[PDB]
Amino acid sequence: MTDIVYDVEGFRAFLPKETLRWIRHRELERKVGVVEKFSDRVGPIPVEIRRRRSQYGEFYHAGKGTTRIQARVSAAMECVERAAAEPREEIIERGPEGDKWTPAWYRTEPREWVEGVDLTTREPVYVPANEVFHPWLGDALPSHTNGLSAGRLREEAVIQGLLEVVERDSWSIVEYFRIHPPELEVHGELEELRRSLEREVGRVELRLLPSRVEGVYVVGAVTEAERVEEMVMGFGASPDPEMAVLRALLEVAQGLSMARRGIESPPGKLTPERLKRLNRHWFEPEGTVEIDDLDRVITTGSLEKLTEELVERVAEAGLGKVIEVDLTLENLDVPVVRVRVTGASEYVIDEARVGNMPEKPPG
Ligand SMILES: Nc1ncnc2c1ncn2[C@@H]1O[C@H](COP(=O)(O)OP(=O)(O)O)[C@@H](O)[C@H]1O
Ligand SMILES: [Mg+2]
Repeated sequence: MTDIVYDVEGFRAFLPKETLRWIRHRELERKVGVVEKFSDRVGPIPVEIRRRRSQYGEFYHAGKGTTRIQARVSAAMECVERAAAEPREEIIERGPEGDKWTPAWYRTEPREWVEGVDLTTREPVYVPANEVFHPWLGDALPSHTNGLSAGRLREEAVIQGLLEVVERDSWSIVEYFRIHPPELEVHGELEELRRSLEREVGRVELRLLPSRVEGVYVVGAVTEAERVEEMVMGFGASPDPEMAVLRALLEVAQGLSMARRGIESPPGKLTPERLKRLNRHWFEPEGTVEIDDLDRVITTGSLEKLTEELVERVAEAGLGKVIEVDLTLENLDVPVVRVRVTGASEYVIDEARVGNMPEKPPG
């Protein structure tokens, strides 16, 4: 029974100030190849940028938070998870004995595997290296970082990774069927943050996405701006709808920081009004939802219980198996995991990663 002592940007067993002190003492950023740091503030939101070097090249990573401390923790741990996700021959198996997850798109049996755990059955299951590591170049589809998370504890990382998978499943459903999600109406501090971020662009719009996992809410934020590169999207998923809203808004601020520095992530220049027209489903909401009307199904006591309850709800969702792969580096004693949900949609990452899709949009 590990208490959640912090639940602003995510569910944490330590205060961000403690974690930052710990990151600094352990020299994690240096050890993970951080060579440059930048501090931004987008309206009221601190954003942190890291330039990182590895054998794979030079990369920009970002962190953010409601406080400068959390943004600096977020940026550091982002760098750590990416270093952990780099291919590691140590944990690759080639002639594995046991259960295997073989995704639909494999025309031939994959050769490299990593041992994971089925979080429903607690049985071992082998996962292809291309579904664990990044970058991995051998296979039919590109590798990616959906479900990759670091934490102070493995439970922190599991919760974060699983919520991310649900988040992208919801977003993938909206894009695949071109669903027009309802506008989400907020009050108090969240409304003030939205207004404050809106002062940076033209408009900041909130949406409640259809979630396929009960007890988990997914929120999208979309911007309208006079500059097209400043029309970004942010997403959040949490059992706490307030956290989901916060996460989406923080992602927008992060997006704006990146665009203003000309940093990108995956032909001629679009106009703001045409971008709107191509994305009518986002800009023409179907209905309205009040945040206070949303039930708190999963209330947050201990980290262990929260993990268990989240896993249960995803296992019930008709989205296949919930698999965890340990990516903790031996030298850096930092818990990192890759969470894969075998039939969750990753359409927004790759058109071929459809997952379990119904014939009709979920009404
Ligand atoms: N307070 C914290 N303690 C430990 N790890 C954290 C903390 N905040 C963020 N992280 C980790 O840092 C990385 C980036 O986090 P963040 O930017 O908050 O959200 P996201 O996971 O949506 O990118 C993730 O691996 C996350 O789990
Ligand atoms: Mg991550």
